[PDB]
Amino acid sequence: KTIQVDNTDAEGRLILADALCYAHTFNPKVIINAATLTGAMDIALGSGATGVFTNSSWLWNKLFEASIETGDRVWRMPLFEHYTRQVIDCQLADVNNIGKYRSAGACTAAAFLKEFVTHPKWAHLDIAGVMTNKDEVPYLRKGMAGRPTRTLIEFLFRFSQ
Amino acid sequence: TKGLVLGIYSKEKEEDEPQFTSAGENFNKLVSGKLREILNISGPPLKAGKTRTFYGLHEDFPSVVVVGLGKKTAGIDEQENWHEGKENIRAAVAAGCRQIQDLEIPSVEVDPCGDAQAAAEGAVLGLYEYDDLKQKRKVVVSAKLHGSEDQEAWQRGVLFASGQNLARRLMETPANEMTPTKFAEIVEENLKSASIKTDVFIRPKSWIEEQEMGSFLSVAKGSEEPPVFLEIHYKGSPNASEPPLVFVGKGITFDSGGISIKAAANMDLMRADMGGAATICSAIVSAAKLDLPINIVGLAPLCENMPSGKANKPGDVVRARNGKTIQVDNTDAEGRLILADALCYAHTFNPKVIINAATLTGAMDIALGSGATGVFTNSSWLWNKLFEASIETGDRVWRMPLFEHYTRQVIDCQLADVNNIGKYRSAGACTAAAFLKEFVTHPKWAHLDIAGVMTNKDEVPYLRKGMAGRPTRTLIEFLFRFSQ
Amino acid sequence: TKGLVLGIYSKEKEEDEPQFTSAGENFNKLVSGKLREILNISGPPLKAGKTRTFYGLHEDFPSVVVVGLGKKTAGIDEQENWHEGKENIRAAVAAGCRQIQDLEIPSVEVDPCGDAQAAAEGAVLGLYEYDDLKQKRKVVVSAKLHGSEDQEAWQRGVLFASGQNLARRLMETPANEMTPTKFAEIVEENLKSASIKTDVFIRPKSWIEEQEMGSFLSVAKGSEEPPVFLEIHYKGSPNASEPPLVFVGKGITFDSGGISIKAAANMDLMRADMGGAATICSAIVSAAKLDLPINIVGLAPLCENMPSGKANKPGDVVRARNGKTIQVDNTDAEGRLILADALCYAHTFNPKVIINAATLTGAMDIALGSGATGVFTNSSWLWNKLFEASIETGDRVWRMPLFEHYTRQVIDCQLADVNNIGKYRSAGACTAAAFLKEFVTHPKWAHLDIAGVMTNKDEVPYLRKGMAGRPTRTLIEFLFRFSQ
Ligand SMILES: CC(C)C[C@H](N)P(=O)(O)O
Ligand SMILES: CC(C)C[C@H](N)P(=O)(O)O
Ligand SMILES: CC(C)C[C@H](N)P(=O)(O)O
Ligand SMILES: [Zn+2]
Ligand SMILES: [Zn+2]
Ligand SMILES: [Zn+2]
Ligand SMILES: [Zn+2]
Ligand SMILES: [Zn+2]
Ligand SMILES: [Zn+2]
Ligand SMILES: [Zn+2]
Ligand SMILES: [Zn+2]
Repeated sequence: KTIQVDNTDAEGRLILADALCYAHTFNPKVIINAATLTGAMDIALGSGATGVFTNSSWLWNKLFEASIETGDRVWRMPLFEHYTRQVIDCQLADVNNIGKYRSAGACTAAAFLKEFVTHPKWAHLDIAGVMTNKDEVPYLRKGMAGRPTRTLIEFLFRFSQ
Repeated sequence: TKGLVLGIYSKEKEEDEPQFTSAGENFNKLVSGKLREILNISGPPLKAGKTRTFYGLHEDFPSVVVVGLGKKTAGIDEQENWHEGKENIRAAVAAGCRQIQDLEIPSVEVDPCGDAQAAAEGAVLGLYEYDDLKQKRKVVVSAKLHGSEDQEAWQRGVLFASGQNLARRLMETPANEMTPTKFAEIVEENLKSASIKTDVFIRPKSWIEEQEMGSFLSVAKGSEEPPVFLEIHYKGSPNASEPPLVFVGKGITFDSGGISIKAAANMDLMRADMGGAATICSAIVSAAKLDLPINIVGLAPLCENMPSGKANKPGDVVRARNGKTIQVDNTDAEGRLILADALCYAHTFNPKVIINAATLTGAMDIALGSGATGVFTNSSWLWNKLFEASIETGDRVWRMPLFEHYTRQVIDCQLADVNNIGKYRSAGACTAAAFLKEFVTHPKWAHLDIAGVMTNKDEVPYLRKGMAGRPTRTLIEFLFRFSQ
Repeated sequence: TKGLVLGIYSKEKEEDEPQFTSAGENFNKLVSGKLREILNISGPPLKAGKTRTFYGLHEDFPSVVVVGLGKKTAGIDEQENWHEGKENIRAAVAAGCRQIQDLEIPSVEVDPCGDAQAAAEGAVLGLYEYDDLKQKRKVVVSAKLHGSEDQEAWQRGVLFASGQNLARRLMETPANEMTPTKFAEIVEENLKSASIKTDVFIRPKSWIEEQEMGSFLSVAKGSEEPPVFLEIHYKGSPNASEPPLVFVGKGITFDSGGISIKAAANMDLMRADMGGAATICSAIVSAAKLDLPINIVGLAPLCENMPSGKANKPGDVVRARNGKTIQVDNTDAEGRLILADALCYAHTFNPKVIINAATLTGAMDIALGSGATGVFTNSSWLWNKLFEASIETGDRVWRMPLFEHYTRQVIDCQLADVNNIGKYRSAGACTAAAFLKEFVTHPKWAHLDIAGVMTNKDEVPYLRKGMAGRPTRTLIEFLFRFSQ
């Protein structure tokens, strides 16, 4: 697939396109990616929760249940064709790396990633809003947060049982 | 002359050719196979939402527009959270009616396409245009059901669509015409027309003052346009004492930002900052037309937000109806100021549910755009009812978080009990919702931030470019199901 | 499937019905009047630029698209400075061809509409689309003249339009593919395919250094992409010694602004900052194809403008080929820097005229937008020839002033002979032209600032959204007339 690089700063989705493609070669049970992808996600939910875009409600529920236990929360965001339409509308190539509008930046970014995924159980975690901590999470000093590492570990533990 | 809109589905694997609807096949037979013949000659098959026009097939229908309906059995799409078949019908019929109008034909008969309500919604929503102030206008088209079998369903669709179009008219009209007073008067005439079991109170400034609505008053004083507090009642329950459902809508007729003035680019769209009031009032009008067996109260504080020698000043502290003080750090975060007072007043009715709608934050647009209305609620039962209703209407809703995490950022206030803007710039829609919550104690409250669905370019196929009137039908559907 | 495009004029006061073209009435006669009957049944008359489709009228043409041509006797419009009849034809034919393509029909015959060249231009320019890098593409349409009477005129239109389309291709192609070297190679192959009486020299950086083109070199050094100086010769005159006409074009394959970096919004359009080179080179290729009896030389300095550890720094002083020093106050005013050296080199050919084209200033866009190319010239004779040619092609030009008033603002310089930006923002296109003039001593020089006509949205009806390739046809027409 060809990609029109209209904005060089929308680079995360460019490197993820190739990694997601390579992920399919392992014939995996699930594919879960995490990225400090968009400033839009921060404007959307801030540090309250990691945004999760997934084509599997079963997968959403497992991540959600794990977050309840860890306290490092997740919140579902939409994967709609409405957003896909705005990234495949492209002057020169198959897909554009930025949407035709500023609205729903995190959603159009997720739609871009989806054009590189055919797996039935895929989840994209936009962690841009939980990159840092000031005083929101009481038990983390000011600085980089490392979220939602514990939620991923809990998900893996439960899955293995 | 009269035009005709007919549907055809996408061909199924086992089928030899794409199948017309019952009405399409009947017409084909009426014209001795000429419709099928000409469609075949015209080339490639018609896909969902596409159209093709054939002339002179029958003396009574000089122009026949065939529209693609997609897969006949398309039902609820688990990935899109909507009934796909209904959405396909709405889009296809709208496209077909637009073609007939471009041909300057004044009357059109429409194929029910297996779902007359959806067909009517596509026709009535699709043809709508606010052109009262223009000298050059498109031909006025009168759309009617082709056949008579599904008339009740067709009429229901016309009703739902008309409710949304009233919201669109109110939102689109320029603010120098659509003042707080004018808005109230239009809602009044429509509600009384809908049912005699109604009461309308166009409350003046003196009443607003007696009610101690200091937060709402602070926003209104900057402008010379008189503010009003619109209160409407629909007494549909058999039991007069049955607790009502209360709806609240943000009614800023024009938002310039006040002293914390807005940038010039596209500020004209702020004439629709009263969209919250438009959608809830229109939903109530429609509920009354439907004669729903429930009691409902609508509340809409209305005023302009303008800069002047007596306008709100950053840092000013105002007192809400409940006695809680608010530090107005930014005069352009005025929606939450007027809603604080309306939400307090909503509790006096001892309601079953409280639902408010508002074009509250630009942050909501950045978050979800026009894909869905953001819903903040302390009740998962309420969320599910709104969600289920949205699947039927196609006018989607998506849940947003109501966490103390966000409350902490608005109660951290230098001078007062609560600050009208958060301590940080992140999660603007969430902190705005947290602010509203500080004025709510009810167990079943939902806040709808409709800022991202205020307008349509071409995302929703069946709405022309302009104010959208979303999500009026979802509110009407919620009310209908609630009453059953 | 085979399609047919036919034209119809607007009805005159004393006519009973609007008149078809000769081809339209011939087809109507062939089908015993069925074309007129169905057009009448379909409703309102077709106005200029509008279309309507009729199916199954004849076995050889399952799809017939009728297009409105406007007033039949529409000639030169003194208010618009163009031949209106030709513009109406280009628009109508393009619209008709787009409909044929939407129907996925691979071949179409086109009514010459009283002016085969204009008809061909509308079809070829209208159907063009740069889609080499996409998996999903529209059906390739093969447009040909309907009938056998106006073959030469039709092919002339195909040739003129093809020249413009080559320019559009070069402009639209992403900069990572369309490098200085690639541009030079593509122009080389097209010119050689056009005529054997051609010579091409893709001059390397070593030659640029020998030529002491310090101003051009200063812009190129910031990027890793090698720069080249394209020099092309078309030897069309019967007399080998006849002085040539010289064309010069700005070839910035990508303009990031350099150290004086551009803002992000829409910076992708800067892949077309080599439009001046594209248009002048394409005009020469077309002149060669037509075998015009004249000698022509084309010059195009090509390079990228990028930021790096070795790029031009604001305040740096560079020396042009003619010995003049230039103070580079803004690295993003790079077009005038590369043109200074190319214009100097142009004088070595003892030319009859010197014409340069460049996407030079945003100021030109603020001035005239896409309405017309701005022309600065020291020769009224030259202005008039360009103006007259534009009336015929419809791709308009508009004169801009070459006054000492502007020169004064660029020679007022702290460190050098001339500053690359004016002392004020006012008249940006005029001060830019004044800068170029300091490198020209020729009596017949014209500078075309094409920045405003770089792209098309919907302004020129017969060009789809994208890079425009303007004013290629106006340059070709100028050359044709000059040769006669
Ligand atoms: C603020 C931050 C999360 C932005 C991303 N790094 P982007 O520039 O790739 O969108
Ligand atoms: C863009 C729009 C939704 C902004 C709100 N009217 P505010 O200025 O009150 O946040
Ligand atoms: C908008 C465009 C025409 C600007 C020129 N490339 P400049 O940056 O060289 O002025
Ligand atoms: Zn980035
Ligand atoms: Zn990044
Ligand atoms: Zn309005
Ligand atoms: Zn505001
Ligand atoms: Zn507002
Ligand atoms: Zn290019
Ligand atoms: Zn530049
Ligand atoms: Zn440039």
